[PDB]
Amino acid sequence: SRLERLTSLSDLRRTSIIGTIGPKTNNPETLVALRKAGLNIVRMNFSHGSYEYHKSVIDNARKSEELYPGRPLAIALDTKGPEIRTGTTTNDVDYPIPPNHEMIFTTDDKYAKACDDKIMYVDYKNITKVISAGRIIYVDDGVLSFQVLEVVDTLKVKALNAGKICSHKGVNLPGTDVDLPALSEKDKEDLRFGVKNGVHMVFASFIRTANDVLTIREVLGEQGKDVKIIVKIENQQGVNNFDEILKVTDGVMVARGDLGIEIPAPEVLAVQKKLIAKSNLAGKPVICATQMLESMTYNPRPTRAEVSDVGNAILDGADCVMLSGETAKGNYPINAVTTMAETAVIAEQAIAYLPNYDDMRNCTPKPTSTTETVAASAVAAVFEQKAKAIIVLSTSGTTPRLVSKYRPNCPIILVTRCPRAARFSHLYRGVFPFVFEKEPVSDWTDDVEARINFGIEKAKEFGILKKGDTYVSIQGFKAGAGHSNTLQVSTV
Amino acid sequence: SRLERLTSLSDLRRTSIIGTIGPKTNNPETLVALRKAGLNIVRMNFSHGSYEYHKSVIDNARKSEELYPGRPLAIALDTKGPEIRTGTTTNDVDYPIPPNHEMIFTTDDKYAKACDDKIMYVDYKNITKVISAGRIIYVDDGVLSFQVLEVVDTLKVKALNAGKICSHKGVNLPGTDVDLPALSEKDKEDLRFGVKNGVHMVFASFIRTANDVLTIREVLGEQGKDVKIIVKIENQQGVNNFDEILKVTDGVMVARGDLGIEIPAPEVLAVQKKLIAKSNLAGKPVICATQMLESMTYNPRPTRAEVSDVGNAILDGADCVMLSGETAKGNYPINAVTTMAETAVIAEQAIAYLPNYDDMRNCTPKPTSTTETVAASAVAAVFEQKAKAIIVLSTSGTTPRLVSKYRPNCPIILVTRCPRAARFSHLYRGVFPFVFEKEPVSDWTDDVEARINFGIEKAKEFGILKKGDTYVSIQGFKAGAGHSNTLQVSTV
Amino acid sequence: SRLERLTSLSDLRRTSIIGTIGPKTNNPETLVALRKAGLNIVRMNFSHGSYEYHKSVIDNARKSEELYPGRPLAIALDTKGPEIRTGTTTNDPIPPNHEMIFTTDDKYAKACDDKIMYVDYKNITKVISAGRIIYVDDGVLSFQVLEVVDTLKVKALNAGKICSHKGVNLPGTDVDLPALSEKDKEDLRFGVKNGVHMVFASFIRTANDVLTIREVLGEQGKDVKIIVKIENQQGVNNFDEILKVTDGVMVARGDLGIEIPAPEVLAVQKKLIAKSNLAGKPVICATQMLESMTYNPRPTRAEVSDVGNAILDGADCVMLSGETAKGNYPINAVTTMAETAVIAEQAIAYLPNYDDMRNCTPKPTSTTETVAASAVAAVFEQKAKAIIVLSTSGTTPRLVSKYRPNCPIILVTRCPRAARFSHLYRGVFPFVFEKEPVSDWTDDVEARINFGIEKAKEFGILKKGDTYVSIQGFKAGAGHSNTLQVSTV
Amino acid sequence: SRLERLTSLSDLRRTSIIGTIGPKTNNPETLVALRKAGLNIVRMNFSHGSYEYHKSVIDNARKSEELYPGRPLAIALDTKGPEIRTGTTTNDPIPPNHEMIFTTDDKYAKACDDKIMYVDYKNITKVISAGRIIYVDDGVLSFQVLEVVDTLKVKALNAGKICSHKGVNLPGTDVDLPALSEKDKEDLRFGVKNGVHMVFASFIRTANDVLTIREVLGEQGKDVKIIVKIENQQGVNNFDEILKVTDGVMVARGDLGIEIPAPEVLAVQKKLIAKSNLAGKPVICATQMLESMTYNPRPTRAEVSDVGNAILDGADCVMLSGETAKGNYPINAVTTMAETAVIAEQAIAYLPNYDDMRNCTPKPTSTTETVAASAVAAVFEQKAKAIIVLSTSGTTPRLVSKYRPNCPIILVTRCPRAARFSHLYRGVFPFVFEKEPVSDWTDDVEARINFGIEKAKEFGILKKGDTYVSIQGFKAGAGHSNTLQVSTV
Ligand SMILES: O=P(O)(O)OC[C@H]1O[C@](O)(COP(=O)(O)O)[C@@H](O)[C@@H]1O
Ligand SMILES: O=P(O)(O)OC[C@H]1O[C@](O)(COP(=O)(O)O)[C@@H](O)[C@@H]1O
Ligand SMILES: O=P(O)(O)OC[C@H]1O[C@](O)(COP(=O)(O)O)[C@@H](O)[C@@H]1O
Ligand SMILES: O=P(O)(O)OC[C@H]1O[C@](O)(COP(=O)(O)O)[C@@H](O)[C@@H]1O
Ligand SMILES: [K+]
Ligand SMILES: [K+]
Ligand SMILES: [Mn+2]
Ligand SMILES: [Mn+2]
Ligand SMILES: [Mn+2]
Ligand SMILES: [Mn+2]
Repeated sequence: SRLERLTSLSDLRRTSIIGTIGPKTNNPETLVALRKAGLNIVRMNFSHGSYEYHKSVIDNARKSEELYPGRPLAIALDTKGPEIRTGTTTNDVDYPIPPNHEMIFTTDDKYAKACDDKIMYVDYKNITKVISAGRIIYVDDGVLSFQVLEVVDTLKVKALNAGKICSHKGVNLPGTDVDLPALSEKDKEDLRFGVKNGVHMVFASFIRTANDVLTIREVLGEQGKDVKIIVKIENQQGVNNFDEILKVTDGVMVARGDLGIEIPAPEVLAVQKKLIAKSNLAGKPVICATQMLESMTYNPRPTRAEVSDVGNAILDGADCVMLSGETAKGNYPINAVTTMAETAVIAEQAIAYLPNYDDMRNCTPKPTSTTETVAASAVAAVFEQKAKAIIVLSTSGTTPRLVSKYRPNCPIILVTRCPRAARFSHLYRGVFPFVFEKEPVSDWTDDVEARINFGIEKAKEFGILKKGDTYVSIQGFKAGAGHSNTLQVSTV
Repeated sequence: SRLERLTSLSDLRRTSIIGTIGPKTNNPETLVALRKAGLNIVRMNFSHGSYEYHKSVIDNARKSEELYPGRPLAIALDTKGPEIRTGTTTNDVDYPIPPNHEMIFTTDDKYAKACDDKIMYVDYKNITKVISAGRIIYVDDGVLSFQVLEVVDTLKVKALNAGKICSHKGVNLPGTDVDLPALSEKDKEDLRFGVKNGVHMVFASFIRTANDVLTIREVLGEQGKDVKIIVKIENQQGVNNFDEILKVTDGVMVARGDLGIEIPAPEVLAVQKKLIAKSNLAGKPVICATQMLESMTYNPRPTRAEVSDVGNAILDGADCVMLSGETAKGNYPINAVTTMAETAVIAEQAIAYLPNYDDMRNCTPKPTSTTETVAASAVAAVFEQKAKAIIVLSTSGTTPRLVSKYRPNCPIILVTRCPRAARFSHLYRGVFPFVFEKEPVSDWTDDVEARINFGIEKAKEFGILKKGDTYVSIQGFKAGAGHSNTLQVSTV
Repeated sequence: SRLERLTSLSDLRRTSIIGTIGPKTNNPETLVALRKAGLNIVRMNFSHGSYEYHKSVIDNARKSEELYPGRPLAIALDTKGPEIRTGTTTNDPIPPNHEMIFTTDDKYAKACDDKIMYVDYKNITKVISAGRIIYVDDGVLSFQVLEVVDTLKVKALNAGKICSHKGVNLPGTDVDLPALSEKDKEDLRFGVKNGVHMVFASFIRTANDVLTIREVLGEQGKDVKIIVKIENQQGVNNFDEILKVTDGVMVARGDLGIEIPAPEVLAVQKKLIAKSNLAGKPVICATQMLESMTYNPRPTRAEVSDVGNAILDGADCVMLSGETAKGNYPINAVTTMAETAVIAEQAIAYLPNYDDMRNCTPKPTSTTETVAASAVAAVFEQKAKAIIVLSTSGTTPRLVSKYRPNCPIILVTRCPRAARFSHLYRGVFPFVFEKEPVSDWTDDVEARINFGIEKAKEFGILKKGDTYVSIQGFKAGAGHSNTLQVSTV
Repeated sequence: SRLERLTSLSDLRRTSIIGTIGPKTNNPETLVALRKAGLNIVRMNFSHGSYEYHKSVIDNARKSEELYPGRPLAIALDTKGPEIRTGTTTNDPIPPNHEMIFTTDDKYAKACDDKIMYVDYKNITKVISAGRIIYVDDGVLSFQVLEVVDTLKVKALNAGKICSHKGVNLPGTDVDLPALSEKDKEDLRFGVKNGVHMVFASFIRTANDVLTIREVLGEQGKDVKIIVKIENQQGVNNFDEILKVTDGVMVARGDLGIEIPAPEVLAVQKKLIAKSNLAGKPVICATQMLESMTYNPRPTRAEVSDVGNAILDGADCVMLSGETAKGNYPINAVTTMAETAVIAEQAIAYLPNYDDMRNCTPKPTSTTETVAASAVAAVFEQKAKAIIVLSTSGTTPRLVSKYRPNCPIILVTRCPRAARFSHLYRGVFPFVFEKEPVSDWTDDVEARINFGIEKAKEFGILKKGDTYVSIQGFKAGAGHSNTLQVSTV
């Protein structure tokens, strides 16, 4: 009874909070305070900044752990996909305000650093081929709308709305199949660099076809592997073929920011709810991002609509809710994060777990897979015994994942030896990674146990588990290729 | 969608078939053929017959196993509770046919062997105190209706319907709180006798209050214990206080035969569906009995209504469907049994398992108990992986019970060392007992395993498990007082 | 849900009780007492008896109404379809497992015994082949065609004596017999002549069968509804295309359990009965629903269970066969049925069931069905003690019965046949209006609607200040139900 | 279910868009363009502006209809409840964490600065005590009452300059202020004088509050609906008894997020909005639904999300505050809203939601509610492209809106106020009928019903040969909806 529940409306937040680190936050002290607020994954927007502009963050991040461990600080690498950008005005951020006048658009660098009013540049050197008369072109957050009057290349366009034409802004051209590659020559260097410094995840930008992901996979190369690929659905194609994409990727990212530019902004409300849902089904994790608290970028107080977005994104099924420029330059970073976390606590506090689990477990099996079967079965026991926690050890993150899907109204303490897994594990809601240093003991029967009890302790530390409580353990033991198949309902 | 399923309508029968053995069936050869048809539990109506009249069956039964093991033949003891009975006519089964005339009813033995027309006897020596004018009294299958005109004791009554007044028939007096004990002086001797020869279960007759069961419990004494108590709801009181009764008993028995006499026959249709359901909830097993195939008592062909009753009783949730005089004297015993089993296969073939499990698991937990939590969780996995069988070892029958409650669309192979448990285990639908003789090996970790694999073999023997199938194992391992808490999703 | 309700378990019975009238019941006085118990439709098994053997019942029935109206006594005509039957013995013989000849040349028709026996199916020699089994008399004697010699050779399988003129059920054989025989038609023309409300067509297999029974009923037919009796396997195989044309089906258990393994009839029933509720067509469950009562005033536990369950499955009608067509306890049987029927429909899940029914629909629904559903909807909301619906074709009160309301469906009508066969629908309570139409299709229908209210008030169905829903039409020209009226009594 | 639908994701927007009119929008031309975008109800924030500052809007609004009718432009009156406000600085001051005095004796009212500051609440010295926090201006500056000295001592907690005449929100303090002030009433009497359709009562706490706003609206009031604005904690605590009397509530996020922790407003909303759908009373979600659009033609992802979600929660109305009362992009904001609204209600679960709604009912339902539900029921069945309903009190079209149909609810009416505030209900499309009554309550209602059909046909709402349901009454004397009519176009 959605109505009954809704009519009738503490625990530890279970949804990650990705944070884009900018100059103003690029320092252990701050980087720590951010993590103290609730920062988990760290976004690395490679759209701006040099290899040192980032290699500086990767270290400061690692520092924050040193200064104070807390929770396995993750480090993501947001590739600067195939994006277009305008050139530079004649002399610094000018104020040329087009009201509805037409003008030329070149791509021969000749005016790259002098474009103004009677002219303007664009990154896409081949735009003259992809774009044709009639095409609209949004510029800067999709503000200025242009209308290609005629390709003359040097193509002719015409403003539609006012607004001044500034320097180096995004050039979104919806309705045009750009012949650009999701991975550029430079893009790869960033990946090889990321895997070099060991970035846990990579938020691939502007994906369209599965092949795209595939490439990001073979480009990540041998070193990649452990690094998960997060496809960022930014255009229409990443929505059209988002199904075949969803298959290969490791998780998708609701790229609202540029999404709302490609497809009509109001559609992003439906496209989100869908993608986020299409992901929970597949089991792959999903991150909702952009302007989740834009106002907090210049204010310690978020607007009603803002917090609503946060929570709703979560209530939709979002696994991760990230902060962009809100912390990458905002005058209120720690405050933003905090507001998020606080909102996140309530969001997942007004969710329908029992039924939702049914729905999730109903669009399955066919039949399910062994590890998924016990994952579901594991969550099942929770609702029955009313388990205060479900301990699960894993090395590939797989198990704790499938466990997160059938989302339990309790925490999913994942004990592990691997340091990367426990890091990107944050990519899953409800998961609480904990690294085990104690090298294996003697048996895959005493070790796993000592590991299981370990989880119990850490849980007890987090208050997650009271004195004489109840809990479920998830471990495997299949002839040779053991891979989760056991369930253990125990008491604390 | 009950409609969808119903619109759209092999496996091993999963519902026991209790059989009352009579002279015509009191012989290994026959007793075997009966078991070959599908006979499981063996009813011992102690209403008629001497200690040798029964001690003869207990052995012949044991013989059938010798001649041919098959399936652990169970032996139940149906106590002849506090029932009333008419005396004997003047000279043998006379034909005195009362049309609506009145007559005297005595209790001083003086006419006990000469009662006829102008007189008739009744067992209840104290009936003169419990019954008062206005009370109706049914005689023989509730055929002859009398109407106590006035207590003269020697109480005056009057026929209401025709029918001849035969010798030694049942005297059902609905609407009268008889001061009789559910356990008589002789009744106990039968119990001590049963436990002496080791009767697995006891179908207590004419229960009314919980206390009744309690007594049958302390009377069973030390030797009892392992023997389960099956309360037979025969009057109104066993329905009124059937809730407090349901608490203590080990299972109830829908005593239709005399039920339909106490409460209006048409109500038995609702009282059944309710009790049977109130039992599935409690987890206690339930048996539906009497006239389930009365016609087969004199015919090799059952009436449409008959098979319907069988199946429906099962579809209601019945755990056991027994045969009374149908095999205790019927001219077609093996045929009756067969018809039952065949009907039983279809009945459980048109059941809604997935949803029913939800309903069952929804009127729970609060929270559930550890062994119940894994039982439910166990059944859960089944529906997911589509397990062809669920192996569960237990010594008290408890676990396989709770597993049977959340009823899986697959067999519940129970491996055990105990010989009694595996016998009365038949009292639960879906259960397939299998005794293990191999004394324990070395560890509660290698033994249980060797036991688990044992189950797999027997299952493979029964065809229950194909080559590369899937299955779930249920075992315990709780600090000291281990008692089921582990689940194992494996492949065959 | 189901568990809660089941865990937790007066109104007027809403399920008809068809009754096969036999010599012992062929008399107004009795025929009345039967109706007094709860008899509604009257079965006319044309398998046995001459045109006077029945024309006598049709009148006695009509008499019972005269002696005492009560409830519009219906009269059904059970055709004696393409059934096979054995000949007559030498002079009025227990086979143990011996073989014997089976002829079809009349030569031994009145002398068949042991070393020989007759069968109606003259063409059986063509349809049956070696290996085929043949049940005789209630499916007791099982034979095994050793070889077609015709004059085909068979062999007993079970004991039992071989009596005269019994049924010859040959399961697993596609008989080339017609669902309607030359004589069969005469019975139909006769029935429509005396005006039989419904006809229980016997041994149907294909839709075509029904079609024939339709064009044979002819012009006079029309108003008479066709009830297909599913007795073999084909009436189950093609029961879907059949269900389309027929007006309702009849779970022919008796011979069904002979054609298909008896235990399957438990599933075949539940299915057909359900496949019918969906289609909206009425369904009747029959045979041995109280066989024991045929020789006893007390029914067995299994018996009453069948009655109620049949109802709880979704059955619209539960008939009594030889239980009243010769049984030593007719009125008693009926009574036991009705009483059982009251409880059965007393433990039903109406709100949810309506949802299920209304969920396997629409697509979208039809106007009259749309308001029928909508009508039942209002009931559950206002908790209406009754839903008044006037109709002349029975259609509306039908679609209303489908979405089955936990309340009575008082149908007011002018037509006398409709109000009779209307009993074929559960929950329906027909009431004939004699008052010729007044002046307007707006004052008349009203005077009609209020009429329903009165009769309801008479039956106690409607208390003083109660609530009720009215169903009437008013569509441009071709008006045909589309209006709903939530009112107070 | 939810997963399948969500996995799988034109019609006329069905959710109103209230708009607060400010100087920049106070002109027919603009006021029209706003209505052209999708503006319906018009908010009149009486917090700022003189009786002419508003009497000017009431006319310009009325003008927009003249210039171009379109859709019955509604006019709401947002009372400026018991709000507190700071005084004026010395001559038109950034506290970092320093303490300071707070007076209430007017002496410093026009000179308060740094070492002092004023507050409206003259009795604040009694309600507030040491330890209490006090937010100022959009809840930016947080103070901490060090000690009541009155003239109470406080201390800044955050930076920010201390400007003149800003709001003084003191969460956690039961203010003894009246929901209706001496001046407040004058505004009401004024509103009812110029005929304001609805009144958004501000800062309600107890039912009594509403009651007062009811007897203050007086005789002239009546037709004017009272919309309680839940702004503090008490309007949430006793929001249940309030919900009983009021005509609808307003999720007062803006000040709500100040009283209760901002993150809680996400749960408080979903609850209230839901607690309202149940009661049947309409609900409006407001404040910052597109704050960014106040200075931009492009809304942020979070913004549109809020709009739609607010709708998807069950919101009946989504208003725009300063977004159009001063924003540099008014028409654009409205547009973005409407567009978002179209998709929101396009991804809703109607069939099931109706079930849920109709399941937390009846008990039993009321006659007009019973047919309202029943009416919506038929829609889902026949797949009606529209449901015509005539009413004069708005009641019926309301109860019809509750059980929310996936189709438009064309309400035909004679009353001009009803058809105006009727916008307060989602799915409703008011249409005034000028044609004075004909001769019968049977030909008139009809001519009225067909009228609805035409207007519907005009809006494209109804295709050629479509299907539709009509809702009308006819109960003995006190007729008040009880009839349903499933018809074809
Ligand atoms: O990491 P995954 O893919 O979820 O697999 C979990 C694995 O970890 C275990 O629980 C323990 O394995 P190890 O002892 O090798 O760490 C296995 O039983 C199971 O195969
Ligand atoms: O018989 P129950 O009551 O169901 O208990 C089952 C018990 O059997 C086991 O599965 C195996 O125990 P044993 O090795 O002693 O036979 C235990 O783990 C569990 O406690
Ligand atoms: O269900 P049916 O048999 O079509 O009857 C419904 C008809 O009866 C009425 O309610 C009344 O019409 P009549 O006066 O002709 O009986 C019509 O409005 C409607 O078309
Ligand atoms: O919902 P409301 O405002 O009570 O209006 C419904 C009323 O309008 C009607 O449909 C038509 O009556 P009027 O001509 O007076 O408007 C009545 O039958 C019904 O009582
Ligand atoms: K017949
Ligand atoms: K205000
Ligand atoms: Mn982007
Ligand atoms: Mn008994
Ligand atoms: Mn037949
Ligand atoms: Mn406010």
